[PDB]
Amino acid sequence: MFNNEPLEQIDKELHDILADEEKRQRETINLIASENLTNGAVRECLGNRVSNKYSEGYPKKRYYGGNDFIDKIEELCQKRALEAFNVSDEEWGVNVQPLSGSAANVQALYALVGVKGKIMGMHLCSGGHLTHGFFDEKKKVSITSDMFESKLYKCNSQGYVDLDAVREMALSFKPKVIICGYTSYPRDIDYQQFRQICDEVNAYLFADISHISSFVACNILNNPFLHADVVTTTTHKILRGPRSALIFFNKKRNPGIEQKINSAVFPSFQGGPHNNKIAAVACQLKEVHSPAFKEYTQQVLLNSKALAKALISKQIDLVTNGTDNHLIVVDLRKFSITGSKLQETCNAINVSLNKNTIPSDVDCVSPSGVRIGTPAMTTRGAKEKDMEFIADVLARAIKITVDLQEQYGKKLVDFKKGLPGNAQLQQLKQEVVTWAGALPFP
Amino acid sequence: MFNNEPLEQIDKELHDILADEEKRQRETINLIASENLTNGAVRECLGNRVSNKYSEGYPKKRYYGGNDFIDKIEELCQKRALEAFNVSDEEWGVNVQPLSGSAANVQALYALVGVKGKIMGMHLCSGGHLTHGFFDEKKKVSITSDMFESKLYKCNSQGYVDLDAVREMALSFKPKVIICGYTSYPRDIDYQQFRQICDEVNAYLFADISHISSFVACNILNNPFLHADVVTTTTHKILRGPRSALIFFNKKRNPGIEQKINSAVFPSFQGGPHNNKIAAVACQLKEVHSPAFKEYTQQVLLNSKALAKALISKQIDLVTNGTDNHLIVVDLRKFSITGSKLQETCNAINVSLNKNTIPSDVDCVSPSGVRIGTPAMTTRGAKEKDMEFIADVLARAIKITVDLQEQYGKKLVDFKKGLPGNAQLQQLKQEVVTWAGALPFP
Ligand SMILES: *Cc1c(COP(=O)(O)O)cnc(C)c1O
Ligand SMILES: *Cc1c(COP(=O)(O)O)cnc(C)c1O
Repeated sequence: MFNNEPLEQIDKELHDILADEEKRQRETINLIASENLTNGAVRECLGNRVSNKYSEGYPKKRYYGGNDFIDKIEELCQKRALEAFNVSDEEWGVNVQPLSGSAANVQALYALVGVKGKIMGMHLCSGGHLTHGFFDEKKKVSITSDMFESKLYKCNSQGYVDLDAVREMALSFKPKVIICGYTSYPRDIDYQQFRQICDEVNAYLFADISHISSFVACNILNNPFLHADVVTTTTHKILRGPRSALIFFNKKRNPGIEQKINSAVFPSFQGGPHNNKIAAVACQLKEVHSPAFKEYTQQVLLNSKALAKALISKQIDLVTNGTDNHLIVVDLRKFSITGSKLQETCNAINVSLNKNTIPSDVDCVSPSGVRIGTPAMTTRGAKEKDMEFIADVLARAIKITVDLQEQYGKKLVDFKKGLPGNAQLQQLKQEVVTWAGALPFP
Repeated sequence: MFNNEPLEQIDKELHDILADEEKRQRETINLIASENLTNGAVRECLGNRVSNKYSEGYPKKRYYGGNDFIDKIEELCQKRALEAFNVSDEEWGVNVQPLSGSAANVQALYALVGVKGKIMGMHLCSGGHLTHGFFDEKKKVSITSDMFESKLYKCNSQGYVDLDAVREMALSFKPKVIICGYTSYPRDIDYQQFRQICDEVNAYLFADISHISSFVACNILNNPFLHADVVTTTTHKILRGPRSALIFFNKKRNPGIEQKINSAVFPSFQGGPHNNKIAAVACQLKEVHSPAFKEYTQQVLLNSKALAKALISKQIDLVTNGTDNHLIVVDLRKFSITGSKLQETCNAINVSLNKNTIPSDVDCVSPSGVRIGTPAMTTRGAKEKDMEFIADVLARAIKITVDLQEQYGKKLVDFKKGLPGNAQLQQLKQEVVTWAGALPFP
């Protein structure tokens, strides 16, 4: 007693929009540093019947029965998680149930400090995440500043973490948790010098490596697992998994932490795990451990290096003047345009990127930069030689943005009206669509 | 630069477990009242490439661009949502982003009351959900008792919501939110009477209709939308959608509540939405509003009535001596066995049900009942005539549990040793598998 008709039949209208979205994805140069494209296998798992099953609790300790094949899956996922990140059963545990990077952070932070607890994180405009305790002056924008009492540190004017300001603010504030690892940081992190600050004040060290997880896994960047009490990471983004998250916790450094994290996730916050998510994570953490994935991660970094260099060779400025990772923040002050306007121009040419603050920005409104990243295009098979074209496309986009701003004004509302119809944009778009359209697409 | 090989090939190990789980689901009489089986179309959406896309924010008001087709999906889903539950655009709003029923309740409650806010809900052992403010004498088990100040009401010894106890507790405690709608309540709810209690205290009325959502949509049970300020429902369970949740809010009764709910979800709690979830919710809500779905919901109620009746006809006691909905709680005291034990016996015979407390249980350990429901089996095509067999199977399961208990003792560990290699159970299991196995299976 159900309708078994395929999606095309059963809901034509939704099948059409979904087909368009796929075409868009396929025909776009995607530079969103936090996006990627999952393979077909991951998507078979996300659509598996395993999500019919309710599984509140943990393996061997479920509320309900019938959970034997489910337990093997969660078990496999924890196994594959701890090894991908080169840690041992006996030092580190992992929770694979958090539904999102934001959930994992909220849960992990609750487990460590509880309500009213004190936390330190990097400011949003400076490149920290919302769930790192973000607030405005007026109101607590993130639960992490309301459930918790949070203070925010900034980066210096060169766009580097001001470790000395981290110490100044910590000693005065005495947080129980200091969060590092960011949303928009083009340089690797000094986890050791964070480990020293926490130790100095008896704080937990929290590394959110969501943006760079693959570099940590692949031994290409610094290892927070030698210094952190807790590491969180999304499974999507550069890891190229489904939409989910992982909480790692150092048993050796804090016995009794395993209980605090496992019970914070459920029953404090979540209900039943989403087992399709867990299956898909398992499926990608296998891939993550294969040496072809290390190749891919290396290709990501090469492309990023090549992208930065090509942009510099076209006299475009980058925050910190380069990158150690997959992402580049462009400083646009030189051209008297906002990242705000450039996003609009690139949207108009099937190029995906987003506005981003730069150190000199006092507010988060009308920011002076854009963030770009190479994980998605690398997945699509672009190599170092392809970065010049992307850089070329971006420079042309910056130039057209300058031309349209002089013709239509600095007012963002007014700027947009210039975009539609523009022959330069249409030609550049078609250039993009023609190159993007035919690239490998999972 | 990715692996395109199918799941069977790319990860044989996971594929075999998943295949086993599909066979378990198929060969089980599944009476878990909160479970169902999604159709293929819902599962094409869960594995759609739409989940590649980051969509922080709401339609027309996203952080990033490239979001036109995503915006059309979220808008469709909210539209199909508001009509399914027969409410007008102009009186009711919905948020389709919450990832789980539990997140919806945490997010919805935070929007209404804020940290330290006062809430009232039904106790867990009485059938209220964890996210209704559950705590123990020792621990704040759910975030909803720690983040908020919560008080828990109970049902009377007949298993009915004790409205007089609700008013009492509400006047003494003055909450800002009173939650009703439950996890394990076999009867319909008097929302008008809750609405009156909330008015005398100026509290919000919160209806979590996750278990009975389809009865509300199809106009078979009472309509909470006539009285409630806020209604939450999972999209899974009886609604038979994917794993996700909805928050409905009454604009007409509460000005400026729309932004309170929309902002608590994001950016207070969640990050990007999971667009595959929103897609799938849209696809099922289309179904919900179709006349075939009302038929199904009617078959669910018919089946429950027949199962209740056939259980009574075999001298088995039911809490409230029947049901108005999809679920029955069996009282086992008459047989001197625990729900705990019966769950084990039914596990051993491919029958899924769960232990449940009854009013006379003061412990939530070693409870005296079991909860059963008809949504999953109705989906699989069982009709009223088939409930006899299921009642017959449960009666026989109770008897074997009786026999095994006095042969092995009343201690849980001792009891379980009797299950393996018991000829009666293997025979009964065989009968179950044979009947379940050939039933229609999405
Ligand atoms: C993207 C991100 C998150 C949140 O991930 P979601 O799954 O989108 O909630 C958390 N922390 C960091 C550093 C991130 O980059
Ligand atoms: C099952 C349930 C929930 C939570 O649903 P999840 O998706 O498992 O978080 C919330 N409220 C009620 C009444 C429920 O039955």
